[PDB]
Amino acid sequence: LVPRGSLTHRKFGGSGGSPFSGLSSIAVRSGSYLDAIIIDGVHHGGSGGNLSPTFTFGSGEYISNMTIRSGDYIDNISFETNMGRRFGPYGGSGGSANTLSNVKVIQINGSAGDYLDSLDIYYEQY
Amino acid sequence: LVPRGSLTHRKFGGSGGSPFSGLSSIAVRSGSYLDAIIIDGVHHGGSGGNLSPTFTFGSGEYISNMTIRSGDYIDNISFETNMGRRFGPYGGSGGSANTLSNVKVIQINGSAGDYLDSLDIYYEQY
Repeated sequence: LVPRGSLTHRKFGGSGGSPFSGLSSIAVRSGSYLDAIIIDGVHHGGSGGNLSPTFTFGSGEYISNMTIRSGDYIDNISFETNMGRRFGPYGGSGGSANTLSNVKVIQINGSAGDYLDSLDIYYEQY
Repeated sequence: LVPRGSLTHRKFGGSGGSPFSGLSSIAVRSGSYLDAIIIDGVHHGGSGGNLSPTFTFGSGEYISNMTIRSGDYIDNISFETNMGRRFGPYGGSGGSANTLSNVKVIQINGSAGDYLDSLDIYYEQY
């Protein structure tokens, strides 16, 4: 239901230096819903609820497992990394829980106004 | 040469708010090579060369066309958005030029030390 390899990637350059991701850090604001997600310090959403600590990924550390509870809004977020570190759960208990398992999260896009309306998570599936 | 839909995405939540990307802004430092790329204000690379202006994507604006010249390093970067805005060319003239055409760039990962060694660009191909 989309052409094969229409979501893809390509590497340019050589083998030197240390790995980094454009997805460098995450924090959220939350109550019973998600108010905001903050990606690399950039705010996405409202100023309600409570600010989490910032989770900063190490070089070669990435989200390997993620649980989102959602409906018309993001209700809860938690994740785990390949190096065993956990973030959350942050948020409340309403909505359907869905889990990404044994992945490498590449990107988090989404939409937000005063609250966190939706996330669109791009990931490799192992 | 990887399973089908092993690089994928999934949407959570509803239809409200304004779109955002985790890939929010880009600037580079450059001379004849790429010294650094700066993604959402996060520095990746060295402190040599000259700092470009920061390119900030509008809601629903994304890189649709990208030219990278590279070898063992990133030598040149330029891009265009779906809304017609251009960034670069920044860098020098050594290496092989490769173009991504009619895409939507999702993520820029890579590796860097004192210079920008490699980029790994994740994108939809239209």
